[PDB]
Amino acid sequence: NRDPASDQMKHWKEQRAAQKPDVLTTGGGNPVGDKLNSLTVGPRGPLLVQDVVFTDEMAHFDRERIPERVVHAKGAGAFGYFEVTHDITRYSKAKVFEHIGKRTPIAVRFSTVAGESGSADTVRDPRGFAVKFYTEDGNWDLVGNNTPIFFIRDALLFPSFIHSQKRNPQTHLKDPDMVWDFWSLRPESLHQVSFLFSDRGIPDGHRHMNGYGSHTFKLVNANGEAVYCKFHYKTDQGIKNLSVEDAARLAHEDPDYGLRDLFNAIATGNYPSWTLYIQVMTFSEAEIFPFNPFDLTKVWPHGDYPLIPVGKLVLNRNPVNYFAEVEQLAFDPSNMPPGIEPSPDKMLQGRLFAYPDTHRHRLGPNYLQIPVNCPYRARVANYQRDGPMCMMDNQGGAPNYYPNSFSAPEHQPSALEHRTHFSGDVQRFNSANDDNVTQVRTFYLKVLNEEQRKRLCENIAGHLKDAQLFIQKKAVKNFSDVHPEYGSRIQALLDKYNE
Amino acid sequence: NRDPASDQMKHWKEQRAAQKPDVLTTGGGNPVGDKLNSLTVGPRGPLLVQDVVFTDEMAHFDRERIPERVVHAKGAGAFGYFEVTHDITRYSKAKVFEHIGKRTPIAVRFSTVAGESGSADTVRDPRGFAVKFYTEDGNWDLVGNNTPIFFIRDALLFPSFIHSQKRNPQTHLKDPDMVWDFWSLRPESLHQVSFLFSDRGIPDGHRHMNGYGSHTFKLVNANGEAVYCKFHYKTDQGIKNLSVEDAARLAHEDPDYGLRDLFNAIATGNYPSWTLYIQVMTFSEAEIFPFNPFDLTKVWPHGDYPLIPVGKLVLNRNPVNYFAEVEQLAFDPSNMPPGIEPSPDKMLQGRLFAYPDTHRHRLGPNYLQIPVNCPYRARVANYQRDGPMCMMDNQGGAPNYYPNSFSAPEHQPSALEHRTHFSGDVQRFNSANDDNVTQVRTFYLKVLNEEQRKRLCENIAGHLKDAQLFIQKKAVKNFSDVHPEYGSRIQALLDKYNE
Amino acid sequence: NRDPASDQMKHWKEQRAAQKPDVLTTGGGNPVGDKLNSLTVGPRGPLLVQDVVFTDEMAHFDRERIPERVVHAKGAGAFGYFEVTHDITRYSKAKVFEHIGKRTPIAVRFSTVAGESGSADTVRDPRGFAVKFYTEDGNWDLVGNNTPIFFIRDALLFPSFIHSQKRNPQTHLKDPDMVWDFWSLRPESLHQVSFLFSDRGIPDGHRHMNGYGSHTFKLVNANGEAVYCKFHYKTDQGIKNLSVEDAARLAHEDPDYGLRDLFNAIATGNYPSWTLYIQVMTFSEAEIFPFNPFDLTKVWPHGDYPLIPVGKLVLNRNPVNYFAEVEQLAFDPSNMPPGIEPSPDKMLQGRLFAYPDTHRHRLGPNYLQIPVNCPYRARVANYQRDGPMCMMDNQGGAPNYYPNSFSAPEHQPSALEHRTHFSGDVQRFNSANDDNVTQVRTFYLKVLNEEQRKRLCENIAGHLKDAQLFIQKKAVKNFSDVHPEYGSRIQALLDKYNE
Amino acid sequence: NRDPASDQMKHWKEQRAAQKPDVLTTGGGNPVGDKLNSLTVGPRGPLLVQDVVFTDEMAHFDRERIPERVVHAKGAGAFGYFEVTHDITRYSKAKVFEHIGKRTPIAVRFSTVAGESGSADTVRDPRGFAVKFYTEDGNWDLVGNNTPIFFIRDALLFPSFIHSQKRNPQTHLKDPDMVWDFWSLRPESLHQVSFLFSDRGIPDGHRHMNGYGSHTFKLVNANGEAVYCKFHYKTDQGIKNLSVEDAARLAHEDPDYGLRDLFNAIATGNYPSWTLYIQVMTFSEAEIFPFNPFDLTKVWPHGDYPLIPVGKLVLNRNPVNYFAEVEQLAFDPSNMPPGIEPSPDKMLQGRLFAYPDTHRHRLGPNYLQIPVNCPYRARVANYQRDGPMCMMDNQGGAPNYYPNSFSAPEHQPSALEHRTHFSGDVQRFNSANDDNVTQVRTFYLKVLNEEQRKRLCENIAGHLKDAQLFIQKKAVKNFSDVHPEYGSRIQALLDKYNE
Ligand SMILES: NC(=O)C1=CN([C@@H]2O[C@H](COP(=O)(O)OP(=O)(O)OC[C@H]3O[C@@H](n4cnc5c(N)ncnc54)[C@H](OP(=O)(O)O)[C@@H]3O)[C@@H](O)[C@H]2O)C=CC1
Repeated sequence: NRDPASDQMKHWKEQRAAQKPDVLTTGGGNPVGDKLNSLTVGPRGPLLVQDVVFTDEMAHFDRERIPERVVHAKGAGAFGYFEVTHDITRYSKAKVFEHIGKRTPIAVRFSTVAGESGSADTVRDPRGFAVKFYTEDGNWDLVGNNTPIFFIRDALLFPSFIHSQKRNPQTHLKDPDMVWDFWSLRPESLHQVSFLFSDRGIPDGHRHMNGYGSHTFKLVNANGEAVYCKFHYKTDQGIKNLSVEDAARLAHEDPDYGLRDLFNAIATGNYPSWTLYIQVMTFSEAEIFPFNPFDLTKVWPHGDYPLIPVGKLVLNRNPVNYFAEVEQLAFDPSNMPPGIEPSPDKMLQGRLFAYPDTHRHRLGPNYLQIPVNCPYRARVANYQRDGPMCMMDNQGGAPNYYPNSFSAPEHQPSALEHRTHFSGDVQRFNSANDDNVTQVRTFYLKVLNEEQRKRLCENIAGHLKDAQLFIQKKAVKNFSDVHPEYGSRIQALLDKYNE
Repeated sequence: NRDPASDQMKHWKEQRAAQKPDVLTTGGGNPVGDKLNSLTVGPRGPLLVQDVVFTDEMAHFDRERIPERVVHAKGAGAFGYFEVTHDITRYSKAKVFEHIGKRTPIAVRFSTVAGESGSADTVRDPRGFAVKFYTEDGNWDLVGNNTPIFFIRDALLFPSFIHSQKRNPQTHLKDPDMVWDFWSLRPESLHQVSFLFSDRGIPDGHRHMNGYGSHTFKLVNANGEAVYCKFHYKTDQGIKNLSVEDAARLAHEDPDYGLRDLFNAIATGNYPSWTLYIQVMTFSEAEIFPFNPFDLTKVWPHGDYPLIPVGKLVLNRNPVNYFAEVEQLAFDPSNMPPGIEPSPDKMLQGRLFAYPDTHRHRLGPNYLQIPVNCPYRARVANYQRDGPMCMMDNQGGAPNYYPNSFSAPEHQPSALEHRTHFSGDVQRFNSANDDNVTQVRTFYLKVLNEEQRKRLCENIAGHLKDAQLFIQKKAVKNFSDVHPEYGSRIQALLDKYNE
Repeated sequence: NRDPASDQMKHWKEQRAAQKPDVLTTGGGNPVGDKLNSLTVGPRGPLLVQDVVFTDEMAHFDRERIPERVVHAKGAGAFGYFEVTHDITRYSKAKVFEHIGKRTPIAVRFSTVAGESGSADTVRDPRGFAVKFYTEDGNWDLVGNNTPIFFIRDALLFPSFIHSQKRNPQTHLKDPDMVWDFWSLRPESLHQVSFLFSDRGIPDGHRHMNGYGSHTFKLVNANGEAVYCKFHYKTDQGIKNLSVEDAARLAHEDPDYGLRDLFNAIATGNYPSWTLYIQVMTFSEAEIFPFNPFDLTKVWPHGDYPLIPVGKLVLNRNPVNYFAEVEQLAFDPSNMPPGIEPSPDKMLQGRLFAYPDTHRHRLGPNYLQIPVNCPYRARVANYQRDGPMCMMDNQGGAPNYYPNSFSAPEHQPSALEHRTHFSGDVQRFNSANDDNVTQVRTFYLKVLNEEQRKRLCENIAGHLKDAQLFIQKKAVKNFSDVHPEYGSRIQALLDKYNE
Repeated sequence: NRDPASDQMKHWKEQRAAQKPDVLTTGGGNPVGDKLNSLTVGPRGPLLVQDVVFTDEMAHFDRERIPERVVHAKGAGAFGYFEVTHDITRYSKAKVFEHIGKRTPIAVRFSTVAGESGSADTVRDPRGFAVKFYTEDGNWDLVGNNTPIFFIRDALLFPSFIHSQKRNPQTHLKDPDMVWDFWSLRPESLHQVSFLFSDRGIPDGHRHMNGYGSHTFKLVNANGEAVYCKFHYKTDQGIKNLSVEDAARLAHEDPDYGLRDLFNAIATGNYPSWTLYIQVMTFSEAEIFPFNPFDLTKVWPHGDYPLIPVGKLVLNRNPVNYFAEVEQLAFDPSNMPPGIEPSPDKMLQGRLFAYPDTHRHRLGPNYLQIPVNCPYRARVANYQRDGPMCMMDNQGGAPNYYPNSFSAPEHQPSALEHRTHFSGDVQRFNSANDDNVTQVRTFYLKVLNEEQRKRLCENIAGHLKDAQLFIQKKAVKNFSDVHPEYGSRIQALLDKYNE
C-alpha cells in the first residue's frame, strides 16, 4: 500500500465497481467499434480519411494544451470554504462579512513565480496564494502571495522584473547578470530581497506559510464611510521551512512535492486552514503615515496597526480534474464586491487591467463562463452578448441595449463607489527614492536573530557570486545602505567565492 | 399591429410583464450602480482605469464577432423533429429509423452559397438545407443542398470553384470572367449550371424548395448487408419560384426576405414539412450503372430507381437567440451513426476532412461542447481531454488512456464499419471526361418545356454577356455540346447583348 | 472593352506576357505534379491521407476568413501621400507638419458603419474616413468620419447604440423599434440624427464627401505650449449626394458602388484629393465656451473659429491585394506622434483603449507587424518580446529588460506629454442633459433651406413609421424640442403613414 | 572569466560599443519619454487610460506565451549545413543529393519527450533529433529520434501512450501505474523499453547520441525506380552516456545541461557533426523479409543490410533569439521533396497529418511564413490565400483559381508520386501480435555484455517497483517472454524492492 495520491486510479475503479464501463464514442456521440487499429486498405496498406475516428481523436490531441500563465505557472489547487468568526461590519458592508457563522465557498491556487509548468516545487521564490470567494455580490478575488510586500512599486517596471527573473532571450538560461543588474539598479527591492533569501524563502509545502493581500485596499460600510486596510491570513499549521540542502534533494527527488503534500493532506482528513486578519488605517492616519501608505514595499507595523481577526480559511476538497478546475482558474483583482474597493497603490492600479486582459488571451473571451470561474452564486445579467465559445443561452431574447423601454436589467445605485477627492498635476511622479532601507534595517536587526542573519548572507552570496564584479560591487553597496555589517558580511563571503 | 417578427420585443416584454427587471451586473456577477456615465475626474476630465464596468462591457463588445462561414454564410435557422412513417429497416439498422412513429429532434439551417453575412436572400444561387438529427447513437448530420447534384466531381477543385464564385482578390468585386472561365474550362458544371439558371435558381423562401443529399451513401442493416442510396426530402408546401423581376425588387426591399418568411410562418403555426425519400441501388447495380454512380454531377433516374418514402421532417420552433442557436451550429457529414456510411464519392471523401477542420477554426477545438452542437441524446465517453474552453467536468478523473485495467469506456464491436474490397493502382485518376452532356440533354429536352428553355437561355446570356468573348465562345461550345439549339439560343442573345 | 476594374485579370496577364508561369507548389515549396485529381486507390476508390497536396490546400482554405470589423466592416481603400502646403509649426511640433512641401505616405479606408461584409454601399448611414500617416516618429491614425459630430458623448453608451443599429438578437433582422427606442431615450442624438437623414446621408461615392477628425484634440509646439484643434479634410471634388430613388436602385444594381468608383477613378489617373484644415481653440477660450468644448455632439462655429489650411491629402494608388492591404488595416487613435495629444473627450478617451484591444482579437497579438500596419519609416526598438506569429528577428539577443547597463533602447525626454492640471471628485458625472437642441435648431433653420427641411422630414418619417406609436410620439417630442415646426412636419407625415 | 553562455550580454554590449543605443519606442514607432513611472493624477493618485505607454507594453507581455509542443516540449536548437560526400543518385533523384560537395542549409532541434518547458535535461527518456533541409525543391524535414524504433506500431495508440507517459488527469503527477499498465498491456514496446532502460537512455548531452529516421522511407530516382531505405546519422563525437548517479545530480544542479553543452561548444568552434548513412531494401527483398519491413518496432540487421554513407550534418551556428528561431520551429514529416516518399508504415502515415494539424494550432494557420519555417531556398507559388497573420504580398493580385487561362502557376509533371499496387480488403487489421520478442532477445543476449544486462534490469526494477503487484507480474512475464533470465533478474530485484 502507498500514499493516497498514488492510488488515484485504484480508487476510481473501486468507487465504480458496481457499474458497467461506458460505451466509447467519438466527440459527436458516435460509438466506436475499434480504437486500437486504423482503417487501412490492406494489412500493410495506407490510411484512409474515412477513418474519422482517428481524426476525431487525434485532432483534439493536437489542441490539448493552451498557454501557460506568464507568471505563477507551476501551481497546486484545492477547494474549501470561508467562515466568519468576528464582526467587522463597521468597516465593510460586503455580504461576505454579513454575520458571524456565515460561510462562503472558496477556491485556492498556490504557485511559485518564475518557473514554468515542469519546474520543481522546492526552490527559492515567492509563493502565490490566490483566493476566490463566490459571494452573492459576485466573486471576490484576493490575489495574494506568501509575503506582505513586493520588489517594486510601479507597474511599468513589472514586465522588466519578470524578464529579469526568467530566461535569457538568446540562451534560454537563468542569468544571474539579469537578476542582479536589476535589483542593484532598483534598490527598492531591498526589502522583499531580504525576505526572499531568509529561511521562509523555501517553505516546506504550501500549508506552512502565511498569505497577505500585500496591497492596501479600501473598505466601505453601510453609512458610506471608508478606511484603508491590509489583509493577513496566517497558517494554523505553523511556519515550517526547508533547509537549502533538503530543498535541493527534493528538487530532483520529487519535483511535485508541494502538489503531493497538499493533495495527500486533504485526502487523509488533515484539512489545512488559515486565520484571516485585517489591519485598519483611517483616512486621517493615511495622511500622517511616515512612508507612503500605498507603497507596496512598506508594511504597516504591528504595534501601531494591530491585527483584527475576521474568519478562517479551510481547504477540505481536492480537485477532480486538475486541468478543468485548477489550470483554468482565473483570479481578477478587479473582481471586487460592493464594500471592498482599491487603493491608489500604483501596482494594484496596474493589476486592475492586466489580469482580465491576459485571461481573454490565455483562456478565451468568455473565460468567465468556465465553471470554476463562473459567479455561480450571483445572477449575471447585462447587455454583453456573443463572443467565442458562447455557452449559456446568451441571455436569451432580452433587449441588449441600455437604456430601453422593455424592462431588461437595471443599475443598482447603492452599489456606486466611494467618492474621494484628488488634486495634483497629471504627470509621472518619480517614486524610486522613497525610503528604501528603513524597514529593511528593522527586519535585519530586530526580527532576525544572529543565526538567521548568518544564513541570509550565505544564501545571497551563494547566488550573487556568479554576477559580474561591477554588479556585485553595486549590489553590496545597496546592502551596506541597509546596515554596514549586512554588506560587509556578504562581501567577506563574495571575497572567498571569487577565489 | 404588424407581422410577428416585428413584435419580438413587444411579446418579450409582455411575457415578462409580471416579474421585476433583473439586476444589471458585470460579467463577474457584480451589480453596477450606473452604466450611462463613465468614471472621470471632474465633469470635463479624463477617463480612469478604475472604471472596470466600462472595460468589462467594451472588452466583450470588441469580441462579439467570429469568422463567418467560408461558404454558406447567409443563413436562416429553425428546429423541429423527424418522424418515421414507413419501414426501411431491411436496408438500414440506423436507430433513427428503428420503428414507425419514432421521433428524433432535428435542427436545420437554410443558406445561400456565395454571399457574405449581409447579402440579400433573393439572389440566384444554390441553397443550403442542412439537417442535424440528434439520435441515440450520436448525432447524424445530413448536410445537403436544394439540388441532387453539384458543379464539380473532385474535391481538389472545390477551393478554386469557390474563389471563382466570390470576390476578385484585387478589386474585391464579383467577377464574371472568373465565373465563366472556370465553368467553361470545366464542362462537368453543365448539369448543375443548367439547373441553376432555370426557374428553381431563385426559390420563394426556404419553404418552397426540395432538399437532397446529392452524394451517394451506404446503408447497413442488422445482417451486415449493404446497399447504396440517395436522400431526397421534398417540400410539402409546393415548388414555387420568384421571377427575376420580383427577386431584384426584394433584393433591396427586404434583403432578409427568406429569414423573415420562415420565422413568421412558424410563429403563426403554419409549420413547414418535407417528405424524406430514399433511392436504393444494389452493389451489383452499381457495377452495371452506365455512369459512375458516385459521380456527384449525376442523378439516379426515377424510372429505374423509384423514390422510397421514409418519414417526415417538420419545423415547428423558432430560435431564441439567433447567434447561439443558428450562427454557432456545426454540421459534419462524418457524423454518421451505425447504419449509415460513406460511399467512395471523391467529393464526399473531402467533406469528411473539411467540416470538422473548419469548425475547429471558426468555433473552437471544443465546438461540440456548444449546446446546439452537443450530442445530447447519447453518452459521450472517450479518451479526449482538455482543449481551450472546456465546459463539462472534462470527464472527471477517469483513466485517460486506452487500453487500461481500470474500466474506462470500451469499444462496441457491433459498430464496426462494413468491409468492401478494392483493387487498383494508388494514383490520381482523371475524372474530367466522364459523360458531361447526357443527363443534361435529357433535362433540357424532356424535363423543361418550350417556355422554360427560353427562360433558361436568357438568364444564362444575361450573366454570360459581361465576360470576355473568348470565354463566351467556349461556354457556348460546351452548351452546343449538350444540344445544338441550346448554344444557338444563347449565342443569338449574346450577339445582341454585345451591341 | 469594359471599365478598368473588370479588366483586372486581363491586365495582370498582359503585364506578365513576357515571362513563363511560375511552378505550382504546396505551401512547403514542394512542386505539385497534379492538383486536379485526388489520390485514390483505383479510379472509383477512397481518398488517401498520403494525399498531402489536398490537405495542404484544403487546410488553408478552411482558415481563409478572419473576424470582420465589429463596426465599419464594409470598406474601400487606397494609398497616397499627405503634403504640407501651409505652416502650422507654431501650434504643433509634429514631424508630419515640419515644413511646407513635406510628404508623408498615407493609407485610407472608406466605410459605412452598420452593414456587415456583404451589405450595399449606397445606404443611409455615416461613412468612415480613416487616415494613417506613416511618420518618422511612428504612425499617426486620424480615424475620422464624414461628419464633425456623433450620436452620443459617452463611450459607455457605445456598445448599446451599435447593438440598436445592428440586428435583433432573436430574429437577426434590422429592428426599427430598437433604432428609435434608443435615439428617443437619448436626445443628444438629435444633432447627428438630423445630419444623417439630410441629403448628405447617402454620398455619391467616397470622393464626394468630407472627412472630419470630429474629436477635439491637443497640439503641442516646441516651446511646450498647447491648444485644442479640430481636423477637417474637405473634398476637392465637390459635395455630391445620391437621391433616395437612385440609392435604392444601385443597392441591387451595384452593391459595391463606392468600391468600384474609388478603384476606377484611381486607375484612370483621376486621383481624388482632400484639403486638410484645422480649427484652433486656446486653453482660455475653452474655459468660457458656451458648451462643453469636448462634447462630441457639438461643433465649433466657423465665424468664431475659422478654418486654417494645413496641406493636401491625395489618393493615387489602388491596393494590389485587397485582403492584406485593406481588410487587415488597423487604425488606432492611440497612435499619436509627439505634438498631437488627446483632449479630455469622454468618447475619445474610450477610443484610446478600444482600438488596440479589438485589433489583437481581430488580427492577433502581433497585428502591428503586418506590413500595412508597420511603422516602416520609424525604428521600432523596445523591450516587448514574443507573441503569436512573431515575424522579424524579435529584436535579436538584445537585453530585454529596462533599466539595464548594456545599452539597450533609452527613452527620449523631449517626447513627454503636455502636463495639465485637473481637479475634482472622481465620480460618474451626468452629461445626458447638456444642451441637446441649440446647434440643431441653427442647422434646421439657417443651414438648410425650404426644400431641404422638407426632404429631411420625409426621410425621418419614412423610417420612423415602422416603430411603435409610443416610440413615435417621443421622438417627435424630441424633434419639437428643436423646433415646433420640425416635429409638427414629422408628425403630419406620420399621421398619413399610419393610414 | 566564465563560459561563453553566461557572457552573452557581455559580448552583445561589446559588439555594439561603437554605436549609440536606439530610441526606445512603442510598438507603433512612437518614442516614449519615460517608461519607468506611470501616468497618474498626483504622485499618490490613480492610473489613467491615456497612459498608452503602460497599456501597449503590458498587453503584449500578457501575450508573450503560446502553447508548448504537446510532446518534445523541452528542446535546444542550432543551425549549420548538410554536405554530400557519396553518390546515391542511383536510388534518389532528390536535389539535396544531386552531386558530391553539394551543401544545403539545415536546422536541428534536440529534445526530450515527456517533460514540459521547465523540466530537466538529464533524465531517462528518448531524444528528438529533428532536421530541416532547406532544398531548392522546398523543405525536407527528417523528423528523427535517438532510436531506430518506437514503442508501438499503430498511430491510434499514440495519444494513449503519451497520456500514460505524462501526468495523471486528477493529481497532475507522474503515475508509474499508468506507465507500466500500458507497457505491460502492449508488449510490442519490449524492444524500445530495453533500449530506453539501457545506458543510452540518458545521453551525455546532444553531441554524443546518434540520429535515426526509424521509419522505412521510399527513394525514387530519375528513371522512376524506387527502393525502401532507412536513415542513420551517427555522431562523429562518440557515444557517451550519463550514469544514473550523475544524471540525477545534474537534474538539480543544471536543469539545462544539454542546452548549455551545445551552445558553449558551438561558441568555441568545437562544432559537432554527424555522418548520414542509409540502408536499402529493394521491393523484392521486402516481400521476403521475415517480419514486416514497415513495422516501426523492427530494425533491419546490419549484416543483411549494411550502412551506405551519404554525407555529413554539421552545426556551426547558434540561435540569436531562442523563441523566434527554436520555439517557433515547425517540422512536418510531410515536407518531402521529389525523390523521397513515405512508406506504408502505419505510424508514419499518421504523422503525415498530425504535425501540420498541430502546427496550425500551436503557431497558426500561416506558420510556414515564419522566417525559420520559410522554404527560403525555394519559391512558393500557388492558389492558397488569406489566413490569420498573412505577412508577404499574399501573392499579390495574381489569379487565385486553377485551372485558368491567365498564366498563374502550373503543375510540374515530373514531380508525380511513384505508383505502387495495393490489393486487399479495406478494414482494420490487427497488428498487436507481430513478433514482439525476436529482435529483443538478440539485443539482450548478443548486443549487451554481462555488465550491461545487469544495469538494464536494475534501471527497470527501480521504476517498476512503484507499480501495483498485478502490473509488475504482467510486465515481468513480458520480460520472461524475451528470455527467461531477463524476467528472472527483474523478478529477483522486485522481490527485494517490495521489502
Ligand atoms: N541493425 C540496426 O539497424 C540496429 C539494431 N540495433 C539492435 O541490434 C540488434 C541486432 O541488430 P544487428 O545489426 O543484427 O547486430 P549489430 O551488432 O550489427 O547492431 C548492433 C547495434 O547495437 C547498437 N547498440 C549498442 N548499444 C546499444 C544500446 N545500449 N541501446 C541501443 N542500441 C545499442 C549499435 O548502434 P551504433 O553502434 O550504430 O551506435 C550497433 O549498431 C537488433 O535486434 C536491435 O535491437 C540497434 C540499433 C541499430
